[PDB]
Amino acid sequence: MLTNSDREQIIAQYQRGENDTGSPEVQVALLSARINDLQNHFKAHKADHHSRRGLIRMVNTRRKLLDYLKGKDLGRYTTLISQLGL
RNA sequence: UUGCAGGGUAUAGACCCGAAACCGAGUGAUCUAUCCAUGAGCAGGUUGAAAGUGCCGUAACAGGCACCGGAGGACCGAAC
Repeated sequence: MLTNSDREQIIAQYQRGENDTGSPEVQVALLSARINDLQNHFKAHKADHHSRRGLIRMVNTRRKLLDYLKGKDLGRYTTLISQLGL
């Protein structure tokens, strides 16, 4: 998984405001970290379809938040995807 | 009966010539069959597999496109 410590590290890096932990930036960053970490699990467990269902839902949620953020403020979206390599 | 001569017969090549064979011991792989070692040859012209690289793409594999590469009891065709 991701520990509480590195989850809070990601939160702190992408804080738009003080202890917000809810903006599209921090949400997308946390989803990105979780997906990139779960890649390790699914390389060793290819037939884990029940877990892959949740990972696909993570991908879908990140895509929804990225499109919403792009439609809201395009500078923030172009900055966020550049930071996250998307 | 013993010689000598003659006719026949017996055993021997047994009137002469003639097999395809069978057996024994050698000679041959400078032809040819396969193999072993060690050398040599295959003008010229084609096609364009895998791999690779880049860009895109994918959550990631996947996938696409271009370039590139030079496979093959591959193709056309002399020597052979």
